[PDB]
Amino acid sequence: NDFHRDTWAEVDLDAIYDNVENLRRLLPDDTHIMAVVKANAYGHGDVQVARTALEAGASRLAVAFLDEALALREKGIEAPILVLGASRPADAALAAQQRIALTVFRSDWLEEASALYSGPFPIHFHLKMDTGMGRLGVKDEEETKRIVALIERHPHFVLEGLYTHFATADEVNTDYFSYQYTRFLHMLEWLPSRPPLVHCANSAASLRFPDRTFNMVRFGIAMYGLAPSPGIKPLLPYPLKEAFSLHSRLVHVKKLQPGEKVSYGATYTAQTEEWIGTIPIGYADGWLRRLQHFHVLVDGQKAPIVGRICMDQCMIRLPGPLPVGTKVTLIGRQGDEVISIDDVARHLETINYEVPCTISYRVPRIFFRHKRIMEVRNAIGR
Amino acid sequence: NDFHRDTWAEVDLDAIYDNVENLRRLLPDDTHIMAVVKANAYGHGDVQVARTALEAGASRLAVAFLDEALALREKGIEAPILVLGASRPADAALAAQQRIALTVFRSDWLEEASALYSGPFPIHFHLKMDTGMGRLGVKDEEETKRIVALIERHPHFVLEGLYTHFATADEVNTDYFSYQYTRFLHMLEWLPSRPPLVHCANSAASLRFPDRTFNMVRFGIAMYGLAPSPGIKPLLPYPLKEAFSLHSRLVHVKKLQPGEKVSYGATYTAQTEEWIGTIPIGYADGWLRRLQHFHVLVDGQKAPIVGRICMDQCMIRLPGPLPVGTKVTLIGRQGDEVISIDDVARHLETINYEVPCTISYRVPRIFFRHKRIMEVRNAIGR
Ligand SMILES: Cc1ncc(COP(=O)(O)O)c(CN[C@H](C)C(=O)O)c1O
Ligand SMILES: Cc1ncc(COP(=O)(O)O)c(CN[C@H](C)C(=O)O)c1O
Repeated sequence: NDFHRDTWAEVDLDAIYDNVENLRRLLPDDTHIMAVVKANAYGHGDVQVARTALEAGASRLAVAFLDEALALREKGIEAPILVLGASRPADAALAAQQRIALTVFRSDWLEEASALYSGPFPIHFHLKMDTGMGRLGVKDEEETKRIVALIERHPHFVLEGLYTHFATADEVNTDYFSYQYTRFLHMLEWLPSRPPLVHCANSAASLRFPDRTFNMVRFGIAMYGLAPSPGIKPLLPYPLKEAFSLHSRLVHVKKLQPGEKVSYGATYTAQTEEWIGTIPIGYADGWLRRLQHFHVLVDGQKAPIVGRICMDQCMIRLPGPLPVGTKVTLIGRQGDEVISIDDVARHLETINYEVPCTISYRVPRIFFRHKRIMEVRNAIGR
Repeated sequence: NDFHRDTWAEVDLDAIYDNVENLRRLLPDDTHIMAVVKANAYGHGDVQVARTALEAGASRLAVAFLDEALALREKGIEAPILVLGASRPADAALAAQQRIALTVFRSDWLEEASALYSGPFPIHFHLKMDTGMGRLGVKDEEETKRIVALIERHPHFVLEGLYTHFATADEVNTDYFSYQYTRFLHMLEWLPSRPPLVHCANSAASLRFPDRTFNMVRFGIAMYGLAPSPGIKPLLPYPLKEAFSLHSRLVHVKKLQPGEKVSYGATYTAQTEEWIGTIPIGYADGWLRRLQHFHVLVDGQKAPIVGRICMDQCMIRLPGPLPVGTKVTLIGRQGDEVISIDDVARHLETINYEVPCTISYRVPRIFFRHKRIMEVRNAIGR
């Protein structure tokens, strides 16, 4: 893949490999690692991360919905994939045909799938139990037993596993977390027999209580080198390696006289003679307008974004006259300076999770592995 | 194209067609309309909108950078295309080969392209002049005259047009706008001869002062049925037809008991027995966490999002028990209720421009024309 705009993200797959391999060491040899690669691998590239994770010790993959699993299959992934979200009963055969496990939490969903699917491929289901997140999952025993029976009844339906998800595993206080964990052990008692795969832990839960993970953990945010929360940062077993960086280059440089305005609404006025540089990145690239008072790195120093951010471009105040083509780092490091995803998240008043997911399809991803450029991924490429 | 999650955006091409035809009527017959379809047509589907705009009266198209023009070419667009932003001198030949016009604002860029391009295809350039926006464009006569000469010297370099862009055309007070407009007429004098294409007006400027547009206008935001700003809303010559709407469906429905918590951080607590619905859309789809206290439309009534929004899902309080599969509208209308992009923009504290662009590649676009589904566009499809 090739691209024609000097703006690109870089994904360090060696970082991703180390983050996963280190967990593989920390976990019991009997414990599976399921790599969560939904939302294009949290904006890092679905197939590239999936392969590296499998390479580092992950044995299974997880996506948000069916479309995300089929895409991985088409790209050549043959590892098992679990759809964590909802799916249509009418798509059961497709999922069964492609060897994709489905999450189930409603007995009426199964009644539908049953009437539509007869075989010959078996469907692996994972029972979701709501223990306090309030998102998806069964809540009562009656509904739970009903589901187990329907699966039991059908020759091609198999209950491969069951799980829950924690709402506060990244909180230093573990009161709610303990309630959910206890609720889980109680509900597992509703099952006639324990499925071969029992899971509940996410990045935070598996890194904090690796002994309470059962047979499989679902590794997400931490695989990308980002802490589930600033609060638990000082409690993580090993150092995480940030894998995502974002860069651009100056395409224009000019000197403004005092009084000259910049950008929409003319909300910025040069106080004195200053050098303004224009970079080819805007909010359609995920660099939201709310980043208007943030700073970028240029020539090793912090340069403030001046004026409002445009759809495809934005201006910054430079230290002096720098040459067009000069590299600008928006996320990453230059010399001694560095800007992490956590820094961007803080200014945007959101969590790190949301930042890389928002860097759009317009921004090509360049992959590094073994300290070398592996491949380029340009969504709007040829 | 097909999709397997019950979440999709709908683009009404009839609206797009009407918004453009109405301008074609308002402008002098000698004035060209160049449809701005960068950022995948402001998130509406680049080729689908481009074809409709050309059908309605547009004669040319504009994109942000080269990659966007190439894609339109691959997808079968033959109409003239202008790249509004920066491009590499080394890509001049590729542009010339594909009949793509380029914006130029530096003489040193031309020096480079000259040395690298010899023909036989001619390159059509549009000279960008900075009149107060502070983004791109020449600022002085010396640099201007220099660019004209270089273009003149090369046999395959053609100066097809020259333009500027306004920073405050959507402001009721036209003080800065007049200065810019006046600056433009002054700088145009620097040109030995007027290029066949002089342009400066965007949506706001062309709708307010269609008599000051010259030979071509660059129609963007208004083409999608969105007002350049709320301030000029009452000054628009004709009613704009919103083309974008966003929907999903309930994938889970349950009753919470007083005291039960919902979502991350367990920030939401059921006060009484209530019905919570779960929908398959989250922040990786562009439904940013900041919309946490907003509402959606369900069964014709407003339903408040409860708890934090997740990457792929969120919860809403329901009037009562509704059947799973019930349609939810996030942007659009249901019965008497409606949610416009302007409403979402207000809650997110940004402008309408930014909202459709942020609805990600994960959300399929369903196109309507003549009141019938035209096609489906799933970015992560097969
Ligand atoms: C050079 C140029 N011409 C024409 C337009 C169309 O403007 P409008 O959508 O308001 O009609 C734009 C706006 N672009 C995006 C919005 C920007 O700079 O943020 C532009 O940059
Ligand atoms: C069911 C499920 N399992 C596992 C994970 C991985 O969590 P983490 O990234 O914290 O390790 C998630 C989180 N998803 C996204 C983040 C959400 O719900 O917003 C999940 O939904």
